[PDB]
Formats: sequence, structure tokens, C-alpha cells
Amino acid sequence: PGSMAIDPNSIGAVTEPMLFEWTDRDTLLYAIGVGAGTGDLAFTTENSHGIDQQVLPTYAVICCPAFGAAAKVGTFNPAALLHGSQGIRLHAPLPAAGKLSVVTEVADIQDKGEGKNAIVVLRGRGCDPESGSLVAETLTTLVLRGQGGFGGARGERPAAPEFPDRHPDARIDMPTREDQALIYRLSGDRNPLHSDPWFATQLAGFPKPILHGLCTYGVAGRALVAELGGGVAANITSIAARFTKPVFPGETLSTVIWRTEPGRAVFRTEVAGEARVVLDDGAVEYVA
Amino acid sequence: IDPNSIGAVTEPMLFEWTDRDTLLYAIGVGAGTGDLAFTTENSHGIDQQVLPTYAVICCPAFGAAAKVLLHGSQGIRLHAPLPAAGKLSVVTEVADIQDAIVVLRGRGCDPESGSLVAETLTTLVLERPAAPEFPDRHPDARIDMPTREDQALIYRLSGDRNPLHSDPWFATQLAGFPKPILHGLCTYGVAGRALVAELGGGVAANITSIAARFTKPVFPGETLSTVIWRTEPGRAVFRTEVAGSAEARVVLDDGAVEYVA
Ligand SMILES: [Cl-]
Ligand SMILES: [Cl-]
Ligand SMILES: [Cl-]
Repeated sequence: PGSMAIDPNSIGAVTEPMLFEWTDRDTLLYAIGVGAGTGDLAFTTENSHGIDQQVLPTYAVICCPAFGAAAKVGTFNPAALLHGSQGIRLHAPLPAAGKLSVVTEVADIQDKGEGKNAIVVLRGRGCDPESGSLVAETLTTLVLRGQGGFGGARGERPAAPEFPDRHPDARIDMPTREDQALIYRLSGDRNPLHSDPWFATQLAGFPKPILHGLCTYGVAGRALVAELGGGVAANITSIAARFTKPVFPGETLSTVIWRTEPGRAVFRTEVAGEARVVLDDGAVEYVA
Repeated sequence: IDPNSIGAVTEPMLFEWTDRDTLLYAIGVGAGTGDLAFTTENSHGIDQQVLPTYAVICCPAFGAAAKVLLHGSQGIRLHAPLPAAGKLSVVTEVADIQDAIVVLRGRGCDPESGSLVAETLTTLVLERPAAPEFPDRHPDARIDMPTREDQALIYRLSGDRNPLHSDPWFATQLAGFPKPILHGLCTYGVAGRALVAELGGGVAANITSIAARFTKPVFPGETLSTVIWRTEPGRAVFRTEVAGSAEARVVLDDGAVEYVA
């Protein structure tokens, strides 16, 4: 009776194309959502003198969400990212305003056994409707705590990235606002875990509402765009990370980065205390 | 500016909005985690309320310019609570051109019933009516509300993209300010919030009409201090000031409110 229904026969199941459309208001709102301000007007304005709007590449999680595919596997929440991971890959810049035809898919289902975890992997692909050309990909890895033993394949946990044994090449601090979740939720995730202290505590057990995991991911994304992409959105190709611990709005997010190989880096995001790691196993591909 | 245009009207326009819009507006005018009725829709035991100043967004008088704010004025009057999501049939009028001074009026009705929901009156500076009278005594209330340095970047997402408020280049090299300025309608909203708390009991519906004059500019990050006097039952007058660093700078003046208790 306490078991989660997980279809081990659903790997490969896919959703029909769904059109995601947005205007510049949305991409601007998202940018402010992940903490962009007066300091980077390319992300927070469209009509400033000598500055074309750029779109953060982590916006792929909103216009190309892999989420729809979860309904093929079971009825669990596709967006509960704790202990899970999120990856994005871009093949073109996302325009300030546009449309994508998004299809999703159950990429993988892993059964670690009764009283161990289920792992569900959802993959999103977004293409320009006219040309059919591939714009963005997303990968959402969900950990369903203790829900194994449903008749699935054991599988293989992917290799964690190698973190060089030295000091980080760069530490980018990004503050967050006490009210940040209230703006970030207007990019679509209205879950009251992030906005209602009643709910956050009475159902979820936290002293206060937690910041959206994807907001944290967007903040780390801004730090990576600055440090590795030269402040050029388009120069970040892929970003992946694992969500290890929750963040509270108002906490400062330190993204520690290591350049490993031309066009590649690894990272973590933490909150200075011993530091709490909140994003781990970060991996980035970028154009020099 | 043909002075022949008085009494001219635009054909009706449908203004439509969802909860995202009214929640965004409230955050635009500085509401936060301590104002869950205005900034959330699904918080336990709290129905979303819409700040009455949202009339300036859903009942815009500016349709009438084609037929023709600092230093200008804005008034609103509401006959019903604005709903979190909804729509209005809006019609705008050139109320008066003075000879440069242009007074535009908007009226928004419920499309199904044809019933009047909101009125707005927008005075643009390019008979001057009676200033309210302020009583010679210390205010009944002073309500201080901060703004964030990014306040204008949020507020502009309720429609007004004027680079005056967002682009440092435009503001300093063409418009004559030291840095971008906060939308006057934003300051008005912040004063709106002050009024709702002090005179409305936190119930935004309780504030029926607000009118004020924009006298000096505000910059994002400044604390706006609304000074309020209860005059006659169900009525009050106010100003909104930024505390000097010096004499306090008055940014909204001639403020008059009608509310219900
Ligand atoms: Cl910034
Ligand atoms: Cl939304
Ligand atoms: Cl807008």
C-alpha cells in the first residue's frame, strides 16, 4: 500500500509534440527570477542602448521541460529534484521571444531493489516549429527514495565528474533575495513549498519555504555565463548538476569552478556556513 | 495637440489578465513575503487580493493619446474588487486639454454585464483643480516601504517598457537624470499599499479611490514614506516622501483617498 506505481515497461514511451511559446516578458521575468538585476542589462532589458537581449541558457528548463514524460511511468511529481539532477544542452541561442515544439521521453528507469531507490530519467527535445531543427535538450533525473522493487532493470549510475585536487580556478558569489521565490515562481512553478510558510512547514517540514532547485540552477548558470562564457549566453553549450541540499531564499550561492580541458569545466555551488554543498557534480561545456 | 479633440473616444478594447499578472504587479509595487494575500494565490487560508492601483494597468486611459507623468497626476476609482484573473471592456476619453496639459479618462466595465468596475484619470504635463486641504498637525500615520534597486526592472513587466526607467544611457544622456528613475505609477502603487494597510485594514477592496500628483522623481532602492491624515469619515489625504540625507523630498503630493471601514 505504501509503494509507488512505476511502470518498468515504459522506458522509451514518448509524449506528443507540445508547443511552448514565450515573449520577451517571459525571458526577462525568468532572468530576474534567477537574480539578474541592474548589473547585467543584457538579461534584464530588451531596449537598452547598445545591448541586444540575451536569454539565459538555463531557460531551457522552462521552454523545453522533460516533465511531460513522467506521466508515462507513474503519477509521482516530475519536478521533485532533490538528490536528482538536471542537464540542459543548447544547439542555438534561445531567442528573447519564440516557440518550440517539445517532445519528451522516458530515457531510463533504474530499480535498485526493494527498500532501495527508483531512478527515473526524462529527456526533453525542443525544435523550431518551421525548420524542425534542434534547439534545446533537457535531462531530468528523479530519485524516488525507497521506491525500488517494482520489477525493473538495475542499470548503471553514470560516472560522477572528476574534480581536480586543487583550489578552484574561480569562485563566483551570487546573492539571492528573501523574496526571490515569489518572482521565480512566476516562470511557472507555483508549488507552495517555495511560497507559503504554512505549507513549507506543515507538509514539508522546513522552517521556511525553500528556494526552487531550478532557481539555484539558474543562479549557478549566471555565474557560469559570466566566468566561462564571457558574459555571452550563447557561449554556454551544456550544464548539468545534482541537487544535494535545499537553499533558502536570501542565502548567498557560491559557485566554485575548475577549468579542466579546453571548453570544459566542473563545478559546485555551496552556501558558506563549514560550507553546505547544494549543487554537486557540476559539468559545463562552453565555447572559448 | 489639436484642442478640437476634447470629448473624443477610442472604440472599446478588451483588457485581459491572469493571476500571474496581478501577482507580478504586486511584486512590482514592492509587496513581498509579508504580503502573501497580494503576492501568492495558493497560500493556506489566504485568498489572493488585487491591489486597487492595478486599475492603471487593466483600465489604461492612454488609448486616448492617439486621439490627441512626472508633474502629472493619476486618479483611480473602483466600484468592485478587481479579481486576480479577469477581463474588462475599456474605453478612454480626452477629458480636457488645457491652453501643455492633457487629461485622459478611462472606464472599464465587466464585458458580460456591462457594469462599471473601474475608472482612471490620467493627467499629462508636457482651471487647475483644487488641491486637497492638509490639516495643520502631525500625520496620523507614517508608512515606510523600501524599494529594491531592481524595482523598475520588475515593475516594467507590468507593461511600461520606457527606457527612462531601465536604461542608464537613455536616462542620463537624453532625459536629464543622474540614473534611471522608478516609474511614477510604481510609487503610486507603493503608496497604494500604504493606504490599504493603514486605512483598509489590509483589505484592498476597502480603498475606493486614490488620486495624487507626481512632484519629484524617485530612484529604485529608495524608501518611500507615506504620511497619512484621516480627515472626514471614509476619507483621507496623504503625501509620499523620500527621507532626505537635508529636507525630505516630496514625490507624491495632493493625495486624496476614499475608503470604506
Ligand atoms: Cl545584476
Ligand atoms: Cl506563472
Ligand atoms: Cl510587459
